[PDB]
Amino acid sequence: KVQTDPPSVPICDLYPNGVFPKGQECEYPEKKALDQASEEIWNDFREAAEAHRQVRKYVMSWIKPGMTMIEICEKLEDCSRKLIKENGLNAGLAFPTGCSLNNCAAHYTPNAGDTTVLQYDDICKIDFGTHISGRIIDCAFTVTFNPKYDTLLKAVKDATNTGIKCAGIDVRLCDVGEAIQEVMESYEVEIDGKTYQVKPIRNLNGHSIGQYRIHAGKTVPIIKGGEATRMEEGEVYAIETFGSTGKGVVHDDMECSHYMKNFDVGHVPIRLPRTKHLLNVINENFGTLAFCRRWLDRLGESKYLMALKNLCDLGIVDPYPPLCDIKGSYTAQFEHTILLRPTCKEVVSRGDDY
Ligand SMILES: *C[C@@]1(O)CC[C@@H](OC(=O)/C=C/C=C/C=C/C=C/C(=O)O)[C@@H](OC)[C@@H]1[C@@]1(C)O[C@@H]1CC=C(C)C
Ligand SMILES: [Co+2]
Ligand SMILES: [Co+2]
Repeated sequence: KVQTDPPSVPICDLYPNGVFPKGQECEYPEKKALDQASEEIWNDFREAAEAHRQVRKYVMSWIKPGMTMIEICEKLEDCSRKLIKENGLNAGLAFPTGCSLNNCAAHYTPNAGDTTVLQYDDICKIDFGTHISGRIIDCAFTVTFNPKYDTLLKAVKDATNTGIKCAGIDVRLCDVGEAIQEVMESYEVEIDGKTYQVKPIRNLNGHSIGQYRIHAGKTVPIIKGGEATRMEEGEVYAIETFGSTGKGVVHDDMECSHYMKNFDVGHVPIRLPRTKHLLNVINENFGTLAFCRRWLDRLGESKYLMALKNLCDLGIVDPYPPLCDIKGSYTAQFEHTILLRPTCKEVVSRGDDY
């Protein structure tokens, strides 16, 4: 019908003819046959993007200090499952809800028992994904409550918009990175009496996206010096930028919560019973999409952590631990998914919020 208060109507019931809203369409830096031939694919990305837009609006209305990180992720994911109309691997969540705090830039979500509470001075990166038929939206924004971080957030938002504007068919990936760094490094911020020039986090990257494949193998650098590989017609990219007051480099840190089957590993016969059962659970529920330990718990799984280690040591699954700059530093992120269509560039996850 029309969407409800706390949103509860699936996006497919809001648009009954199966035609979903376009995102921001941009001339490259006009009605092809080739573009129209892939219309069912662009449409699937747009259904996933509208879910993402409606979920994040809802999240911005209630996220507050005092909530636990588990409470925040569970409330967000509940809404996302409802609006995407979760249906096995045909529609659902593409990857776990990131809510990385402070010096941590990516790949933290709480595991069971985590008592972390969101604080007034925290800078929290909300990064979550939706998909229809494997067509994935990766889009992320930063949440703050103290106005002291406003210029750091504006620097990163401007750098992400700069990378989105530079992107195009036949554009060299190294040129997008050099562009993003020049804008991000034009910002200086002052936080609690200390001044900083904002630094891109040089070992974090954007990435191409493939069907059921969050990282399809091409990386989008956010500093100069990368590869001159060109972007191609038909590719889809997550253009993401990260900025920091610290060293501008991340390392692995904290407990791991995010995992994903290696895309190129084939069928592996396993006899160990608990390891075989967990691999079957992952193949049925996630396939090649990323998952977290809270999502195994929700399925009624327990006593799985050694079976999960076994699958990692066999190379069937890869762990993706949180990625953090040095203690005391502040990091921020903004990201959109773009489609490199034959007739135009589409920023499919653009909203009136960012
Ligand atoms: C999750 C994510 O999208 C985050 C941003 C991208 O990550 C990276 O660029 C990874 C760099 C890691 C560097 C580690 C250095 C360690 C040094 C040390 O410990 O000494 C992005 O990848 C381009 C990444 C992702 C897409 O690849 C992940 C798959 C997605 C999941 C798990 C949700
Ligand atoms: Co992301
Ligand atoms: Co991403």
